[PDB]
Amino acid sequence: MKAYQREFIEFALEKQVLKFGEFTLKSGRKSPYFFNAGLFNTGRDLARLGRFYAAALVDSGIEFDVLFGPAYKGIPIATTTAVALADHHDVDTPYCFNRKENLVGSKLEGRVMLVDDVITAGTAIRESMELIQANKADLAGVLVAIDRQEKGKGELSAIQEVERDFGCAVISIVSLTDLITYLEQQGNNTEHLEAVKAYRAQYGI
Amino acid sequence: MMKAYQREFIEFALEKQVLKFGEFTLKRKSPYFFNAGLFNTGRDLARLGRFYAAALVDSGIEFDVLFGPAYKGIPIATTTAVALADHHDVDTPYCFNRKENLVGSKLEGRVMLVDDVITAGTAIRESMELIQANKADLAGVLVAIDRAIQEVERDFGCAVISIVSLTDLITYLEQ
Ligand SMILES: [Cl-]
Repeated sequence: MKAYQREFIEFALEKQVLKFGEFTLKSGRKSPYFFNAGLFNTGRDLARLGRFYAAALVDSGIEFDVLFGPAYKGIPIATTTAVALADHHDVDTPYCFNRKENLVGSKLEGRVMLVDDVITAGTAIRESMELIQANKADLAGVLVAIDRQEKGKGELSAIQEVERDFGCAVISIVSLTDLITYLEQQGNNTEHLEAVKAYRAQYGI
Repeated sequence: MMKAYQREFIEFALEKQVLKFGEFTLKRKSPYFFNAGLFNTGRDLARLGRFYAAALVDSGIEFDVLFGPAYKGIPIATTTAVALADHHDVDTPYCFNRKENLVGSKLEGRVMLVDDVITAGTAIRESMELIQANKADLAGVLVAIDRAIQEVERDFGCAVISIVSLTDLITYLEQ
């Protein structure tokens, strides 16, 4: 995986946004991990998050003319991503978000990149799509923080349903698979820990 | 004289024509106009948080949570928190409301609100009532510009501050 994906995971772990262990999901299943981007709730958590969404966006190479964040959760995420693009990528993108009710910022025109936290059932995307549709712009992509890569009600994932229903690509910072790589790519900790302690014991303090 | 950040903010806000001086009518009259909703690019937003952050640091007001009223306060609070963290090493909990309820960090201690103009009365007062109803205190409200304020200041017991003043705007346009 690339550097930003590794640094995202570590950051999510540091902030307790990502956690491993036993977890009962409010949506049936028992899961081995918990992920809740809502815990990125301070100014430095947001700065970093804008920068990780921005990195993921530039990595995809998808061209977009406006970054749209749906009310309400998409608003801060679009905001910090837009900021990360101006200051760290020298990309000055128009940005837009809606009021529930009607548009703040730029016009919804051309290729629209929707940014949000997660794709649960595709709800926020459906209302937004009706705004894009209405404005005769098209949905070029949706960017979320994590792609869980698991079957839903049927056989397609929640992301795959969004792709089918709206015709856009879904972009994620990271995926279940990255979480496995990350875990599989760890330097046998207790092995090195003991050797480091042993080396210390003989040369320490 | 006005500080560097104050001069730079006026210059910024005038270029984008988001800030205007003249004679305007609100739904009552005003000598200035400012609608942060007119900023339309990420670079605008970037510069915006930095000016709010500079104002907030300069004010020396202590606060535990940065709050943004729906809807315009939300991107303002977000980018202001990003700037605080990035440029001033101040990592502040943030929160905002759904006009619809709260999103972000738990609302506790002293809460500083940020928004574009104070004639954003109804949105700010409600946010303010909502903060209080949640047992947190009000540190103050920071707007981009002012001289309305009197009212909020009387019945909520907190200060209303701004990045710049009407005087600074008029002085700027003289120089
Ligand atoms: Cl608003």
